[PDB]
Amino acid sequence: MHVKKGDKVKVITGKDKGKSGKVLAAFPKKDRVLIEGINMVKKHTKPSNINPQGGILNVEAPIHVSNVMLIDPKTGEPTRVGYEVKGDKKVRVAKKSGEVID
RNA sequence: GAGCUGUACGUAAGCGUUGAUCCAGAGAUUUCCGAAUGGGGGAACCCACUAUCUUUAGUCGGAUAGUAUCCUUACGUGAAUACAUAGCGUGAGGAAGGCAGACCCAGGGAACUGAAACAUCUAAGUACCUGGAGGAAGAGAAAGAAAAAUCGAUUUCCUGAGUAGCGGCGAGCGAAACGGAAAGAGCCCAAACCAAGAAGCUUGCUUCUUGGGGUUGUAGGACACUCUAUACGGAGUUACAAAAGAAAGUUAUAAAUGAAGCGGUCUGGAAAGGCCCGCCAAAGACGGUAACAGCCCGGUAGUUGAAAUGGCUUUCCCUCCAGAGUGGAUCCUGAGUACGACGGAACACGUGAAAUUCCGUCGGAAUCCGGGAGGACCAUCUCCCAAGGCUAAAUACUCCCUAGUGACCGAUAGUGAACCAGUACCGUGAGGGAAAGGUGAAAAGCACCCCGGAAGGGGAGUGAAACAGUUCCUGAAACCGUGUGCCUACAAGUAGUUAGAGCCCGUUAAUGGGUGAUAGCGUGCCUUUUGUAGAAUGAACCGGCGAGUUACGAUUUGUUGCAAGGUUAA
RNA sequence: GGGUAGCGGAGAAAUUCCAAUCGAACUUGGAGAUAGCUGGUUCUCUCCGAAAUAGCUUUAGGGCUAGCCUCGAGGUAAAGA
RNA sequence: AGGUUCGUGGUAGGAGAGCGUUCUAAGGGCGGUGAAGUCAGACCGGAAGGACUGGUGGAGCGCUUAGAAGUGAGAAUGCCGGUAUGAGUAGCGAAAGAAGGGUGAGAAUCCCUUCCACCGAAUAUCUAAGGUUUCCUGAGGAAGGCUCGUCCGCUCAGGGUUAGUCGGGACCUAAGCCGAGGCCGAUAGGCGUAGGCGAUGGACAACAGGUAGAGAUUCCUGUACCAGUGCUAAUUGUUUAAC
RNA sequence: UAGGAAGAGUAGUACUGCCCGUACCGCAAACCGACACAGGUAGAUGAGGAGAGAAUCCUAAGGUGAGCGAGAGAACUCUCGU
RNA sequence: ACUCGGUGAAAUUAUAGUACCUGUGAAGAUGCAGGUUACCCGCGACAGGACGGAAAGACCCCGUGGAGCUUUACUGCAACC
Ligand SMILES: [Mg+2]
Ligand SMILES: [Mg+2]
Ligand SMILES: [Mg+2]
Ligand SMILES: [Mg+2]
Ligand SMILES: [Mg+2]
Ligand SMILES: [Mg+2]
Ligand SMILES: [Mg+2]
Ligand SMILES: [Mg+2]
Ligand SMILES: [Mg+2]
Ligand SMILES: [Mg+2]
Ligand SMILES: [Mg+2]
Ligand SMILES: [Mg+2]
Ligand SMILES: [Mg+2]
Ligand SMILES: [Mg+2]
Ligand SMILES: [Mg+2]
Ligand SMILES: [Mg+2]
Ligand SMILES: [Mg+2]
Ligand SMILES: [Mg+2]
Ligand SMILES: [Mg+2]
Ligand SMILES: [Mg+2]
Ligand SMILES: [Mg+2]
Ligand SMILES: [Mg+2]
Ligand SMILES: [Mg+2]
Ligand SMILES: [Mg+2]
Ligand SMILES: [Mg+2]
Ligand SMILES: [Mg+2]
Ligand SMILES: [Mg+2]
Ligand SMILES: [Mg+2]
Ligand SMILES: [Mg+2]
Ligand SMILES: [Mg+2]
Ligand SMILES: [Mg+2]
Ligand SMILES: [Mg+2]
Ligand SMILES: [Mg+2]
Ligand SMILES: [Mg+2]
Ligand SMILES: [Mg+2]
Ligand SMILES: [Mg+2]
Ligand SMILES: [Mg+2]
Ligand SMILES: [Mg+2]
Ligand SMILES: [Mg+2]
Ligand SMILES: [Mg+2]
Ligand SMILES: [Mg+2]
Ligand SMILES: [Mg+2]
Ligand SMILES: [Mg+2]
Ligand SMILES: [Mg+2]
Ligand SMILES: [Mg+2]
Ligand SMILES: [Mg+2]
Ligand SMILES: [Mg+2]
Ligand SMILES: [Mg+2]
Ligand SMILES: [Mg+2]
Ligand SMILES: [Mg+2]
Ligand SMILES: [Mg+2]
Ligand SMILES: [Mg+2]
Ligand SMILES: [Mg+2]
Ligand SMILES: [Mg+2]
Ligand SMILES: [Mg+2]
Ligand SMILES: [Mg+2]
Ligand SMILES: [Mg+2]
Ligand SMILES: [Mg+2]
Ligand SMILES: [Mg+2]
Ligand SMILES: [Mg+2]
Ligand SMILES: [Mg+2]
Ligand SMILES: [Mg+2]
Ligand SMILES: [Mg+2]
Ligand SMILES: [Mg+2]
Ligand SMILES: [Mg+2]
Ligand SMILES: [Mg+2]
Ligand SMILES: [Mg+2]
Ligand SMILES: [Mg+2]
Ligand SMILES: [Mg+2]
Ligand SMILES: [Mg+2]
Ligand SMILES: [Mg+2]
Ligand SMILES: [Mg+2]
Ligand SMILES: [Mg+2]
Ligand SMILES: [Mg+2]
Ligand SMILES: [Mg+2]
Ligand SMILES: [Mg+2]
Ligand SMILES: [Mg+2]
Ligand SMILES: [Mg+2]
Ligand SMILES: [Mg+2]
Ligand SMILES: [Mg+2]
Ligand SMILES: [Mg+2]
Ligand SMILES: [Mg+2]
Ligand SMILES: [Mg+2]
Ligand SMILES: [Mg+2]
Ligand SMILES: [Mg+2]
Ligand SMILES: [Mg+2]
Ligand SMILES: [Mg+2]
Ligand SMILES: [Mg+2]
Ligand SMILES: [Mg+2]
Ligand SMILES: [Mg+2]
Repeated sequence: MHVKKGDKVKVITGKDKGKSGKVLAAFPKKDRVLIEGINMVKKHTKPSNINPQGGILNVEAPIHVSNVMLIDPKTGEPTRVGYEVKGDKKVRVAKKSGEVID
């Protein structure tokens, strides 16, 4: 996908529009991403070996990758991304600031 | 280029930037059955022999290779029977089986039906069975079509034309040439003769093989002489002879890059929608994203990319090559053949005045001073040269792969099959053959409390919605219930309609709505009938599905264009 | 455990049996056989409106021509009642 | 456009004008401030039909002018699905049960005890065929069981079948079947010799006990037999030739 | 007997002996009959009294009480007795 | 069979508030006419009617329907001479 695990994310649409977060996991097969502090759900969980006490656990849920834009590490605004092969590696390039995100 | 160990959750254990999972090309491995092939067999099983090796103290056990049948061929052995043949053995090559329910060539070959009966005829050389194929097959370079003049190998399409004809002259069947197009390409033998060899001895001869020569109708060739030519030139694996090897280019099979809004605000669970502003465009295809996106994502136009393998096209290499003329002694030019009789079949043509082609059986020519055809046949003329073979393209079809399209279907439709479908199920078997799609944007799939053994509920919670709670979008009718306003236990009812009190309501507001004591009138619907309430037929009820269409011809009416003209087909 | 298969087989003979099927088995195909016969054929209104007869017919509950209906167009030395 | 006159029952049937459904094209629109569909109303048109308002629903659909049709159902002993009536009706598939304890949420129906009854050339015990896990143990009670069920040939999870001698093959053949060469025949194939398959028959070596969840001539304990092999110890034979 | 043949038997010891079936039902609720169906299904064994007997009646070993019940005791129908 | 507890079908069915007599009518009426009877809802019984249910009458006729059989019907074919 265009967004990797460990990246910084600005949420572009949805109920959490305007918020920012970090990628905790990526699901390219189904095209979803898990982002910290974003799209919290409440699960009614019975007591089990995992989660010994159970209850109403408040955790995170995936959102679609199209509702996401990368944050420039310096300019700090959502940018579309380009790809430039610099040296022996192809790196991602911010298309507003014209600089290398990686 | 960052996650991964499928559907498929989960647990467990692990692996990946020292670059995994994944995608494409090329390799290796590939149990048993099945043509099944060492022998057998009731499918996926059973039992071996011969060589070489291995284990054990030795039987017992293990590994590898070979071992079917027929055809062709080489060698060897070898009977009645003397030579020899048959037979037997070994080796080397080849075949066998399947299918794409299509297309085409051949062998065999119906009936129902139509003729308003039926036998000739039709259906129909169709269905079907069997055998051969090929990517196409078949046909194909005139013993042709023709007719005051010519054409010049096949095939397919348009016309000719529902014409000429055939026909219990009934029902019906039904051409071809000329003319216009698509596509186009021509060639090898046999025989006269030459050279060599071999067998018989046909005993100095014929007859067998090999090589050269040569293939045609104005007749051509052999044969005689002239001219040139042995690679100067020409041709080629699609016929014309056949097998290889290189290089360049292109294409197919993975991919890379790729412009422009997080614009403000309203509603909302969520904006891609409304209103107000911008921008890109060789890119406003398509799909996704919480509602309808050129500017969010995958992408799109444009421009690039191939280690490996395949295809195609050029060039090289390689390979193979006599062709003109003038003569007319002698020689050659496809024999049990062409034809004829008899019996059949194919020709549009049913025996007919029946040409032309093929099959079975009998008879049976000429050979250049020769032979065939021109729809009986003769004469004249004209055209042609059989009884040997090969040949691309234009034509037919689609099990497949790639890219797309539709005034095609939308879950009783469209394939039988949108779902683990030729499945479940039925049948001894061949065979027949279903039903069955939809939670939500996201499992956030209801912690906890209460009644109950559970199932199932009532709260609480999630969500925009739970009257979306794991047959879950919507949720009609039949059918089953609970509650209630008006009527009903002296009445004879196709159940309504017209008149009409009383009681109860209050509308799309108008000479309004529900129910109805009592009074008049009144024998369902359909089909089929001279005539049906009919004791004639059909329907338990509700829902879905369910019957004059299309192609090509004819005729008539309307409309439009042109008009003694109108109009093109392929 | 085996053999005989439908233009066939078996029959101490009854048209008897050949997988609950037999004056000619079952299955698939020709095949949507053919049916001058019975049943069915789906929205509305406006104008007109029959026949159940003659002739021939392997004809008689079928057909064909005429007679009777409907739509359109014509011509008069007006022909109809 | 307006008059005048004459008309306006209708089956088979002829002629005309229209309504509604799906799709296409152009124009012009509606719609999360709620589309289609569905429900209910006392509205409009000459008919087929068409609006308006409210509930449910939760994403698409009208209008105009043309065009094209899988074009409109009440009947076919029509096809498929759903649901009634008969009706709490017929039936519940040959037979002897009773009580006391137990288990359990729950007992005529499950377990135990006692008494009674039935079969007994069988309704007892083996074993071929056929079936194919139905067998044992632990859990279970939605559906199946013509009632009930705590039970089960039912559901779930784990188990369970031991052979030199038993039955079959590695042994034999009958009927019948296949069949190298061969004979016959439009094709396909039919018949048949050598050879080979094929038991329902012939030949062939093991008995008695024990085994408390499920196997027994198979496992175990005692005592055997059949066929072979090596190793020891004696005997004997060698090409007028042991065997 | 034709043939093959220098090894052979004897006694004792110890070792070797493959593949397939094997559960369970089997006059039956497990097989053939669409069913937990009054039908059908080869063979071996099959006790006592009385008896010719495998007839008949009552019993042994062994196996069963049959997958809807209780209570009333009308017509009528069925199977029985006088 | 009947009453009680458990379980629980089917053929059939245009909608039904479903009397009798004499008549009428497609000529034999629960439903039409004129009269005569008759409070509402069931349970156990019996079969006169609903031309009761079941099976598109096997008899009879018709169709230019079919099939099996016969012969000195017609036309053929095998086989044999
Ligand atoms: Mg392997
Ligand atoms: Mg085989
Ligand atoms: Mg074999
Ligand atoms: Mg085996
Ligand atoms: Mg060995
Ligand atoms: Mg030889
Ligand atoms: Mg000799
Ligand atoms: Mg082949
Ligand atoms: Mg082929
Ligand atoms: Mg014929
Ligand atoms: Mg013909
Ligand atoms: Mg013909
Ligand atoms: Mg074939
Ligand atoms: Mg090929
Ligand atoms: Mg071609
Ligand atoms: Mg060819
Ligand atoms: Mg030519
Ligand atoms: Mg020629
Ligand atoms: Mg020429
Ligand atoms: Mg063409
Ligand atoms: Mg030559
Ligand atoms: Mg010459
Ligand atoms: Mg914004
Ligand atoms: Mg909001
Ligand atoms: Mg917007
Ligand atoms: Mg585009
Ligand atoms: Mg789009
Ligand atoms: Mg944008
Ligand atoms: Mg000659
Ligand atoms: Mg002639
Ligand atoms: Mg002739
Ligand atoms: Mg001619
Ligand atoms: Mg000629
Ligand atoms: Mg050829
Ligand atoms: Mg639906
Ligand atoms: Mg869903
Ligand atoms: Mg969804
Ligand atoms: Mg409780
Ligand atoms: Mg609960
Ligand atoms: Mg709802
Ligand atoms: Mg809903
Ligand atoms: Mg409802
Ligand atoms: Mg309803
Ligand atoms: Mg009431
Ligand atoms: Mg009175
Ligand atoms: Mg009133
Ligand atoms: Mg009153
Ligand atoms: Mg009649
Ligand atoms: Mg109905
Ligand atoms: Mg027959
Ligand atoms: Mg008899
Ligand atoms: Mg009979
Ligand atoms: Mg009209
Ligand atoms: Mg409508
Ligand atoms: Mg529009
Ligand atoms: Mg509606
Ligand atoms: Mg409605
Ligand atoms: Mg309504
Ligand atoms: Mg709603
Ligand atoms: Mg049209
Ligand atoms: Mg249509
Ligand atoms: Mg339709
Ligand atoms: Mg109707
Ligand atoms: Mg029908
Ligand atoms: Mg029906
Ligand atoms: Mg249904
Ligand atoms: Mg039905
Ligand atoms: Mg019912
Ligand atoms: Mg008791
Ligand atoms: Mg089972
Ligand atoms: Mg049950
Ligand atoms: Mg019951
Ligand atoms: Mg219990
Ligand atoms: Mg069990
Ligand atoms: Mg044995
Ligand atoms: Mg053997
Ligand atoms: Mg023995
Ligand atoms: Mg020994
Ligand atoms: Mg073995
Ligand atoms: Mg074994
Ligand atoms: Mg037993
Ligand atoms: Mg006696
Ligand atoms: Mg007795
Ligand atoms: Mg006893
Ligand atoms: Mg009761
Ligand atoms: Mg009862
Ligand atoms: Mg009366
Ligand atoms: Mg009553
Ligand atoms: Mg007639
Ligand atoms: Mg008959």
